Amino acid sequence: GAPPIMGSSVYITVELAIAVLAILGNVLVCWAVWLNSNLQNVTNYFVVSLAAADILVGVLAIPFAITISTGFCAACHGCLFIACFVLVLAQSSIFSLLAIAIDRYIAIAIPLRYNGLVTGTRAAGIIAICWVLSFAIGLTPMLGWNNCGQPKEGKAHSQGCGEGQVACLFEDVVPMNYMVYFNFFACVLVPLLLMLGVYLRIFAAARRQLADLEDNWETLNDNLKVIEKADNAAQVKDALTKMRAAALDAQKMKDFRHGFDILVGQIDDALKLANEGKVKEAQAAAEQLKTTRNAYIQKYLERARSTLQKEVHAAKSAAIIAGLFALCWLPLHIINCFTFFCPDCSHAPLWLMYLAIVLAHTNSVVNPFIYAYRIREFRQTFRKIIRS
Ligand SMILES: Nc1nc(NCCN2CCN(c3ccc(F)cc3F)CC2)nc2nc(-c3ccco3)nn12
Ligand SMILES: CC(C)CCC[C@@H](C)[C@H]1CC[C@H]2[C@@H]3CC=C4C[C@@H](O)CC[C@]4(C)[C@H]3CC[C@]12C
Ligand SMILES: CC(C)CCC[C@@H](C)[C@H]1CC[C@H]2[C@@H]3CC=C4C[C@@H](O)CC[C@]4(C)[C@H]3CC[C@]12C
Ligand SMILES: CC(C)CCC[C@@H](C)[C@H]1CC[C@H]2[C@@H]3CC=C4C[C@@H](O)CC[C@]4(C)[C@H]3CC[C@]12C
Ligand SMILES: CCCCCCCC/C=C/CCCCCCCC(=O)OC[C@@H](O)CO
Ligand SMILES: CCCCCCCC/C=C/CCCCCCCC(=O)OC[C@@H](O)CO
Ligand SMILES: CCCCCCCC/C=C\CCCCCCCC(=O)O
Ligand SMILES: CCCCCCCC/C=C\CCCCCCCC(=O)O
Ligand code: NA
Repeated sequence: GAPPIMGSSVYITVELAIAVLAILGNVLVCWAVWLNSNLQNVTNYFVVSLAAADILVGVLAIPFAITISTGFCAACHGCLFIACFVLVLAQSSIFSLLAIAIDRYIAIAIPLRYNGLVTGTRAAGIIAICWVLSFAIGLTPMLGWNNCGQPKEGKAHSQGCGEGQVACLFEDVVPMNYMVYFNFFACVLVPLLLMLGVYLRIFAAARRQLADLEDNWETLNDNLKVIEKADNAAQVKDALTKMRAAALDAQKMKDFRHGFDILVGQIDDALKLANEGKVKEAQAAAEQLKTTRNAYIQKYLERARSTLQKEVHAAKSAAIIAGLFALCWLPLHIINCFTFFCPDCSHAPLWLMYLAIVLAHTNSVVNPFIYAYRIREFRQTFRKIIRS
């Protein structure tokens, strides 16, 4: 049995290295949002709240985790706070991640009413409520769902603990049925699955909207061919009626409106000639639509396609952050499931427990890198902060 301080020295050194990187990276995130007005939006307010929780992981949760790894003597309820505060920060991160996904769904599914529905004041109230709810969820053991009524007295005496004290160890004071049923299943797994469903809806909405743009573009070009090779006025009228409904459907900003004003008006001009039985004159009037399509309509199609592809890319970046949260925290949750559900299984070894703990803490480091690599506005703001 090698001296415990040796293995503890590696674990403590790694934890402190994680804490430093978690503080610097996420302070840089908050500093960037504070300085750049282009980064000041509802989505990034939840990013800041997420960054604040990761800052608290380095300032508080990691020192708390180092403290509880020693098994020091402590009053059991004070031990619970040290043990459970990281659950407040993890829960707050989950609420921020869910809000970011929901915010991205509103912007892509109903962009016309997004700005009136999603405001900065309403976001601040949501952030405040989610932090209060995270304290209630994470500190639920302090409300009575704990093992403080059944302390390990033999372990407390062997450590020389005083009266009313226990050896402060995570699995000794925090019930595993809380950790699995309440914290993992209800408060972590279910919101994460809701996040996945929201992201599936986002990408499905983006894919559908892109296909609709290409469908209206095809409908515009197909019916033009129908008009050119029509032999009676009724055929020209049929295609023009479908184009007019498609043109108004694509219309659902001044150069935008003018280009569609010309398009619909030119369709109405040809429709009037078609109803008069003037086939040759209607087809020639419909040929003018090609000038409007090249000069105006195609530019709107490409810009609309460009805006949607940026929303997909922004939603992928946010989904990567949620996926990395799941990847970093799931091993610790899964180990707790083995400890709880399989008492006949040998406990996961010590080195694996602290590997899972370190990995969960590493998640507080990774988000600043995802923003820097995937969001130009952050990366450029990061550069200006560092240079100056
Ligand atoms: N489960 C857990 N533990 C800790 N810290 C204590 C580590 N010791 C756990 C006991 N063990 C052990 C016991 C008997 C053995 F035969 C072998 C062992 F190796 C030593 C090591 N911290 C945590 N945090 C979260 C957590 C936070 C969010 C989700 O889960 N679970 N968790
Ligand atoms: C706002 C920030 C800076 C304040 C940080 C306060 C932290 C460090 C304080 C608040 C409550 C404190 C705990 C309260 C009770 C106990 C029980 C005692 O037997 C050992 C210490 C222990 C476990 C304390 C450790 C430190 C502690 C967690
Ligand atoms: C989310 C992704 C990374 C999957 C994570 C898989 C990890 C967490 C899984 C894969 C294999 C698992 C181990 C397989 C077998 C045992 C032996 C048992 O006596 C205690 C648990 C223990 C030690 C498991 C702990 C959790 C474990 C390490
Ligand atoms: C987010 C994704 C990974 C879904 C989460 C799946 C979790 C809940 C699953 C994956 C593997 C599962 C474990 C696999 C094997 C065992 C051993 C058995 O003796 C008791 C149940 C137990 C311990 C399972 C509990 C639940 C478990 C941890
Ligand atoms: C032991 C005690 C430790 C203290 C833990 C306290 C945890 C609470 C921390 C909360 C940080 C939240 C920061 C989140 C800040 C988000 C920015 C914002 O909301 O502004 C948007 C509006 O201004 C626009 O109108
Ligand atoms: C935009 C800014 C956001 C501001 C965030 C607001 C700060 C949230 C603070 C919440 C405190 C509520 C705590 C309520 C949660 C219950 C747990 C508890 O209080 O246990 C402590 C005692 O049992 C000890 O004996
Ligand atoms: C920027 C502020 C961040 C706070 C830095 C604090 C760093 C201290 C790190 C670890 C504290 C470990 C506490 C040791 C527990 C005592 C061990 C024992 O009593 O047996
Ligand atoms: C851990 C148990 C969770 C607690 C369940 C219920 C606690 C709070 C419930 C809902 C808070 C709703 C927020 C509404 C605040 C008012 C909004 C407004 O002023 O417009
Ligand atoms: Na986090």
